[PDB]
Amino acid sequence: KLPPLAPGFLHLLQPDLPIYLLGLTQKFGPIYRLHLGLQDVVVLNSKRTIEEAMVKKWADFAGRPEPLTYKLVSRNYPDLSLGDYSLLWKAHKKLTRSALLLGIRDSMEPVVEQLTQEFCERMRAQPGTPVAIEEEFSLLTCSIICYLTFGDKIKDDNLMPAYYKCIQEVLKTWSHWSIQIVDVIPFLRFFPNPGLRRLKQAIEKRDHIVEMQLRQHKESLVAGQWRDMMDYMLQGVAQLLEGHVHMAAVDLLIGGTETTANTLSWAVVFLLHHPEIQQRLQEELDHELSRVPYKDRARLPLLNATIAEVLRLRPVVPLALPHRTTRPSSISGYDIPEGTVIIPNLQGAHLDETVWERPHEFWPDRFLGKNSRALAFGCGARVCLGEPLARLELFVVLTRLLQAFTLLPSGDALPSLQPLPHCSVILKMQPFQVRLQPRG
Ligand code: HEM
Ligand SMILES: CC(=O)[C@H]1CC[C@H]2[C@@H]3CCC4=CC(=O)CC[C@]4(C)[C@H]3CC[C@]12C
Repeated sequence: KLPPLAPGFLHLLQPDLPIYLLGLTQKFGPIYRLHLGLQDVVVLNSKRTIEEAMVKKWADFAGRPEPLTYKLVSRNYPDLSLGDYSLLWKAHKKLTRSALLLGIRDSMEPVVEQLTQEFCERMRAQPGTPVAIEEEFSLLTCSIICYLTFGDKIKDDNLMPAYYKCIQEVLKTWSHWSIQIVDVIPFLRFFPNPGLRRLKQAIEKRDHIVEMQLRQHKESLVAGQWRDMMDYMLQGVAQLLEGHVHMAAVDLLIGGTETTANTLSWAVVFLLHHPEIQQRLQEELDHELSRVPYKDRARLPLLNATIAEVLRLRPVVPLALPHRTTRPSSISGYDIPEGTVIIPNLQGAHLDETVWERPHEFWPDRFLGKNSRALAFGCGARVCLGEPLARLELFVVLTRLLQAFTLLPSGDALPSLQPLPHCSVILKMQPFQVRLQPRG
């Protein structure tokens, strides 16, 4: 007995897809089948069902599907984030996980704190002027992941301009409806598509960039020493090959910029709507205090509760990434065949009233480590690779923003909390501007 099948196609065209999927749980329960595109796919809409699949049945769902764009972005192969579950993939992830956790065990804090301070200095240029803060956070987060992957040469040969441009374009093209439409309806591959040709030209570099940096790290590399994440990964390689390192850097770079930047932007808009919270956060910092290190963190309980709420209420990767069943299994008492694609609806799951009371409301006080955790980063074998670095950025950036600045609306009106309807992969807010006034 398979999970119940909701009628229709293509439910993709629904305005707020994760919220549309949540609405279907009323009639069909937390777990059901439906036609996303032309394909039959099962969707999970509660923490209990997601954790049963990903945490309890670890290996059973761990896999990835392989539609055309997965192949197109890694022709030379082989990707981590889109790679299927295998023994070699596990070794792949283990290694890059070690580069983030041990390779930059030190550095990770100082590099983050140095670049956010440059960001704050850059914001002091023209106080009380309308700022495109989306683009500013994007430059900050991209800089951070670049410096940690590639090292000193980035602003030294002054490479952030070109690297930012490239990284932005790669994700911009891939996540567009053209390109993504070939994945859901395979036969449109033979159709003419401006988008695919734009994507191929955007893969050449990123590949030129990552390869140039790969070879530059290989010369000047000292065995036993590591200045960045690439130095680390190169020395754990040569069945894991340098091609694994290449794609691992790509996954770090693209996975690490727009995700943390949009989460930061979400926190901003939420803060703007709740001057009650911003003030309470300004009062908390001024009592600990000249930076408040990540080591402390617990000394600011409402800030961690606020961060957790933004992650809970606006998870930047709302439908995670698609999972593929590796062997015949079950979720919630229903038979789940091998090869079946699974969508963990993370945004919908966080909106469960049974787990979180008054669920559509922004309420940091709810987390004052108080009961029941969200999963903006997912869970199980496919957990976000960059979570530890992500949570550090959110702490350091917002902690250094709230002291030294007061967030004010750009216009006389408030910027909408409503995320734009046709989102692919990343949950983006409507383009807004902010006013930063010194002393907060
Ligand atoms: C707060 C910001 C972030 C959020 C909410 C987030 C969320 C996620 C989610 C939901 C997944 C997929 C989980 C699944 O498939 O079940 C994921 C995967 C991934 N994220 Fe993130 N992420 C963030 C920041 C980052 C950063 C900073 C990096 C790298 C420096 C990164 C790199 C990755 C990679 C490489 C994967 C794929 C891992 C795999 O397939 O096993 N992310 N992220
Ligand atoms: C979680 C997330 O949004 C990130 C993490 C890894 C990222 C992917 C890494 C591999 C990749 C390479 C490309 O050239 C196109 C975009 C993609 C397909 C990336 C899109 C965004 C992803 C899916």
